[PDB]
Amino acid sequence: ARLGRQALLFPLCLVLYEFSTYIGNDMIQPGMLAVVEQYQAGIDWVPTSMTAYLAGGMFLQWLLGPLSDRIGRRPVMLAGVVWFIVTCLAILLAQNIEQFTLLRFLQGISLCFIGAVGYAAIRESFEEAVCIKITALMANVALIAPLLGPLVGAAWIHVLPWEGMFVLFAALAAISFFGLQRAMPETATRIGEKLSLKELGRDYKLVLKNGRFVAGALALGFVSLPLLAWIAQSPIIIITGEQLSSYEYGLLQVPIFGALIAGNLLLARLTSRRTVRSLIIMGGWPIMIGLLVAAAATVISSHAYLWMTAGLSIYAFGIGLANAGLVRLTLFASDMSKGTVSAAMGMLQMLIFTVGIEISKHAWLNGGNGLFNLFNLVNGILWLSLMVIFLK
Ligand SMILES: CCCCCCCCCCCC[N+](C)(C)[O-]
Ligand SMILES: CCCCCCCCCCCC[N+](C)(C)[O-]
Repeated sequence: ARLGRQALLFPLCLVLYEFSTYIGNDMIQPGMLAVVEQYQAGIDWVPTSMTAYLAGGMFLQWLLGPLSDRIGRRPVMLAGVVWFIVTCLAILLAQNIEQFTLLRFLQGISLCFIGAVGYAAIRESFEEAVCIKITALMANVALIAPLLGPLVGAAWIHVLPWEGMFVLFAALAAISFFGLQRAMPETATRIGEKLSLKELGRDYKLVLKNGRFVAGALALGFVSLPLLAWIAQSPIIIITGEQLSSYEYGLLQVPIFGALIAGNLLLARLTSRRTVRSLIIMGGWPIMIGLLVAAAATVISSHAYLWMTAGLSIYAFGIGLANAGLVRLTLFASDMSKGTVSAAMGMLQMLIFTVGIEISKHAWLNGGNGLFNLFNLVNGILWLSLMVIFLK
């Protein structure tokens, strides 16, 4: 009757919801070619779909943690899942690529609920031991989605309409809702205390005064930008630009995200014998080399996408190795409340992702693949520059 055993339905449905929102990005990108063809809109709106999605995900970030603390985790979390379901369904009525993009933004708001409320309840619900396993599963979900999403999405548009994908996301989120409704406990400490936006603002201005934290948080954004820009732009780079098929598009995803996974796997084996600082340095080598290779190759020949793919694969391996550690060090760089620290670094990342994808898009539209990879290289260099400051 659920006390001990079915308690695990709560983290399981949170994980399911997380997955739904992630493929809500990752399946959609390859489907954006069908979408933009349906609306008769330019291919410049393809990466923008992801920009809007991620922009929405920085929207309520700062708010939801302290808000749910006051009015409770259950009603806020469940409202987020419902909002995801409703906005997933509403996009079928879009009628315009501008209105489509607006709904991508509104959909992305659902992202904020995962970390700021759902995971806050996890940390408040479970022992440090079990909590570790849960974050591990959430981390693995974040690994699987970008691998499976583009493959499933590319296959999907040869069979079913793009609208069906949003019906899928909504269905999966519906399952999480009913699971969370009957499982998730109320962990909120600060009911019914008042919330000061004035003092909340003061907290964020305080975390932003810490220079090491800001360096680490910005670096996490810059270093992952090439990966996310590839996710955003790969449908137009491959299919539109190189005139390859959907099958090849799918194939190129395998070494890149397989390498990401390989890097995390090597991380799990090294972590007991290696400090996070040295794993950052260890990952730094394939990160810089991979980005250098993709840039140099496509400046020599704009059309070599296999060298670009290899370079991104080597880079993604380094990311897999270096990233989890930088997240930890960045978290611990500030002594403030972890909810405030987490939301701050999530917002700084999203800021770099959204703006960076847009810059990336105009880079490729004007300069082709060479410029795509050159902009990715400067982002690597920005991460590197921040690391020599960050440590020590
Ligand atoms: C490993 C890169 C870390 C980037 C963190 C992005 C937050 C996830 C928001 C949904 C986006 C899904 N995506 C494209 C990252 O796979
Ligand atoms: C020994 C410390 C206890 C005295 C502080 C009174 C509690 C007020 C809490 C205000 C919240 C501040 N903050 C940083 C969380 O925004």
